[PDB]
Amino acid sequence: ASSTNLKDVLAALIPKEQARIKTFRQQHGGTALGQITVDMSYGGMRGMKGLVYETSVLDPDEGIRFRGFSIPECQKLLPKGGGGEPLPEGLFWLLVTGQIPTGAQVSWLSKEWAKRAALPSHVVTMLDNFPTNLHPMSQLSAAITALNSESNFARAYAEGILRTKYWEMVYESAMDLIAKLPCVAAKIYRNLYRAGSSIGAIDSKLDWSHNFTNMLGYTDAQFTELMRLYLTIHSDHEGGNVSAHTSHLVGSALSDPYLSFAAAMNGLAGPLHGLANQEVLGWLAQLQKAAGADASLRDYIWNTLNSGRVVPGYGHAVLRKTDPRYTCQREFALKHLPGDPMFKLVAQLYKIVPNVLLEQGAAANPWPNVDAHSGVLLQYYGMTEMNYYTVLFGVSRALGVLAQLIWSRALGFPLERPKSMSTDGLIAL
Amino acid sequence: ASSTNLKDVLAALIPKEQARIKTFRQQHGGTALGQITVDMSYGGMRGMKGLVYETSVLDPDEGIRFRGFSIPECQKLLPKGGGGEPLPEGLFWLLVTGQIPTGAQVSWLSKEWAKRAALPSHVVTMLDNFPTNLHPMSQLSAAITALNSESNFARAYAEGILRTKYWEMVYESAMDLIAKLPCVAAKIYRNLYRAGSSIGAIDSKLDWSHNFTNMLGYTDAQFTELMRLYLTIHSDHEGGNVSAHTSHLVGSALSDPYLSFAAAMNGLAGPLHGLANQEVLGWLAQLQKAAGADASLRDYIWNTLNSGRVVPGYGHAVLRKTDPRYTCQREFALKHLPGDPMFKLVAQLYKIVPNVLLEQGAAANPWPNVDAHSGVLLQYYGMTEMNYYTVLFGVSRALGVLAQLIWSRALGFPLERPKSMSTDGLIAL
Ligand SMILES: CC(=O)SCCNC(=O)CCNC(=O)[C@H](O)C(C)(C)COP(=O)(O)OP(=O)(O)OC[C@H]1O[C@@H](n2cnc3c(N)ncnc32)[C@H](O)[C@@H]1OP(=O)(O)O
Ligand SMILES: CC(=O)SCCNC(=O)CCNC(=O)[C@H](O)C(C)(C)COP(=O)(O)OP(=O)(O)OC[C@H]1O[C@@H](n2cnc3c(N)ncnc32)[C@H](O)[C@@H]1OP(=O)(O)O
Repeated sequence: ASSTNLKDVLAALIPKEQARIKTFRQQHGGTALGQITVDMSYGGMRGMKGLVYETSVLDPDEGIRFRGFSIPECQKLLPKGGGGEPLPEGLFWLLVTGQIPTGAQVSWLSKEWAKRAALPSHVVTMLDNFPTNLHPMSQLSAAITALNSESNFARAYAEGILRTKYWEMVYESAMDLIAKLPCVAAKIYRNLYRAGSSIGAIDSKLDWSHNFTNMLGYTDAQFTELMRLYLTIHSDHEGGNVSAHTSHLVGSALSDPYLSFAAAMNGLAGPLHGLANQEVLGWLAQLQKAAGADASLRDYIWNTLNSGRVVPGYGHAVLRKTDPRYTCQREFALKHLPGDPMFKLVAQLYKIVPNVLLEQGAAANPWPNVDAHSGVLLQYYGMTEMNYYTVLFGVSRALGVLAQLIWSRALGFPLERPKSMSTDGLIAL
Repeated sequence: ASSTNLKDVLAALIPKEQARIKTFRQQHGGTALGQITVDMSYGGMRGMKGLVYETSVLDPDEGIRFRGFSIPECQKLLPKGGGGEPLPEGLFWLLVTGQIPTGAQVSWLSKEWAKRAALPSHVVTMLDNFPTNLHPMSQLSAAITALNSESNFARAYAEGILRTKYWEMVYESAMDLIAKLPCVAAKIYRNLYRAGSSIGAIDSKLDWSHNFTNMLGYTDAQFTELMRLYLTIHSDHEGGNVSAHTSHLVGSALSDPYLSFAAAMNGLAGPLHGLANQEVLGWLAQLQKAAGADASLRDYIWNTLNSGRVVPGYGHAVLRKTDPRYTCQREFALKHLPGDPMFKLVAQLYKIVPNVLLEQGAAANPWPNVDAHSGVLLQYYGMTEMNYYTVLFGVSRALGVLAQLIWSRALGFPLERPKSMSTDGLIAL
């Protein structure tokens, strides 16, 4: 008997994994997986094997994997809306469960997220009184923090539930959070860019991305497709990246999923992180201001470098080859907006940047990352408010970090609390 | 020529440290400082030497140090208001500079923080519309995120400043943040607990703590003294603790100090972290509800344990002996409120808990931590709104994390981006 329920699947999954991790540790907990050096400690744990994070694994040369599923693999394996791009819903299922969902599973996440999407009065209020000079990443983060009012986990905790059932409330809270997110994000959008307009209602018959673009105001059918891809690809990028790591660190203290997501957004908003999204367009926007020669384009790049600034959208702490996310993006444009002048510029830069970056001899990875390509795509569709882009990143990212947050609590991961040292102390060591 | 300026001192300090860290790394960057195991990775980096953090170092047996200054040492060495407890101002100087400040230095931080204390309209607004069921840690965090509007660093960055001058804007932003904090915190207090009342003005002639209690509404002279100690002791606790680590992680992406502090607060609000503050009182509050026998008190404790809950305010990821912060607290009460029934209970528990905790054989550290003693002190003074306590922790903590945030940027610390692994991956490794 019975129809679909992610929670039921998970309940089945948890105890097996549980057991599986126990014996492994029983046999290998003492095994040395690495060493730490002085440079690593000074260098942002660069290279340091530090976390267990299950939803995705990033390969230095190959790029991100979802099970072991590459982007291209997802591209073909996940269910599409009807109609060529994978549903972030399916991705989510994939992340949570390790398995490739059926259309019928997928339809359920949609329905579920459609059902959950409700904004509370205090929140709408705050969003409506916000200043327009308040950054949208700021706006997003305060709204989600403020949503914690609603936390099913924070309530359950207050009540004194047994630690074993943590995962259960975390899941409810994750699903509600995912559900609401597009409402919060579109509300911000509308407030700032479409004053006097309203987000409208969620149509339980749409996929989450389509509901999103509707609330955002986009009618173009290809844009919905872009949105579907975008939100899928930005999903997750293993645990060591600032955003995901932040959620993980904050969640380990047993701060509810709302608060953990919010902190994460605070990290996504740094220029070295998600904000690169935005920094790229603005850099391209300056660029054009000041159809150019490769040589001038080169002068332009040197000038940033000499200025002690970074070239946005190039480089990676872990990747060492061109991001497949980038490649993915490029292939979308090559299909859909191959003559876009902005597209063309971005293509052009790919020819130049890495080279200039090799010339300088400082970046360990001279290739482009996801951020280098994402704005170009949005602009083309009419979404030209660049200070907004990172919100979109913010929304996708929820899918991965929340998916993981649930396993962490499920596996009983403890407080993230490493040891620090001072220079004096280290020097003496 | 000239009078006092922390920024001038720092400018002198930065380049020396700079040079000092370069050679050390030149010689020892490759030196192995440790290994990582499977258990550490599964165990929240427990035991993992992972960060360089300069302002404070925590000793497993001795407890926290400020240079190398113990709490007792600070107690005697830092300037007092007239009149026995150290000024958090002095502490701050100490943290930033490595040196013990003069009264005249100290008076400057006071003046400076008095000058900087201004709240912006959008922020007051939001605070005033907040729901009363919105947790005060929630309220605090959204307000600080929302303050980012004002970021001098975020502006400078936008503008394209050279990376070398980062520290400079970070400092301005840190000082403004410290300045405003008590305004934000007292505004929350007043809104929730003293409806229709107003925080009043900052008197440039007071120390920061005294200004705080004024805005909070406390007249008792001993309470001001408590506040001074409290805010000093909660200052900083090396870099690996959830809050400080969070600020460090988020700041490494170049998210401004406002956003980094805010995320930190999201971590301070977890039950395993700062919220223990609050959880302790509520646990003592339940306790009393249900002058008791040691034996009943023991039954009570077992019942939590059997229930899969934690005993709040006991245990530590790093300490292995009774927190000196706790001892510090106890000695204050023994001077000032030795007959308090709540005080007496807390004294009583010290006799019992650790023992029950040794009995159970799970906590690695059976001794009490800072959180076990702090609420008792506040209650006595009339501050009995427990869901508020963590805000107070929040305020102190700014002193340490911000002090460090400035050195990080000053030393050019890179993006915090460790490597993660999945179980499968690790298993295969
Ligand atoms: C969503 C995401 O976050 S993907 C990345 C988004 N961010 C960006 O696009 C920002 C631009 N890129 C960068 O700043 C970096 O490449 C990062 C942060 C992504 C990686 O940082 P790290 O792992 O420390 O990089 P790396 O090891 O290559 O650093 C070596 C040196 O090259 C510099 N370098 C690296 N990337 C760049 C870049 N894009 N432009 C200029 N210099 C760079 C580093 O800043 C550093 O300079 P330093 O020695 O004075 O400190
Ligand atoms: C401001 C500050 O954060 S100071 C600490 C504030 N927090 C608290 O007071 C919360 C209560 N204490 C705790 O939960 C813990 O002692 C912590 C989080 C502070 C340390 O966590 P860890 O370093 O992983 O602790 P430890 O290594 O002792 O854990 C061993 C086991 O003992 C348990 N244990 C530790 N402390 C406690 C406690 N106070 N009550 C009951 N059980 C405890 C751990 O939860 C764990 O149980 P598990 O094996 O089912 O996961």
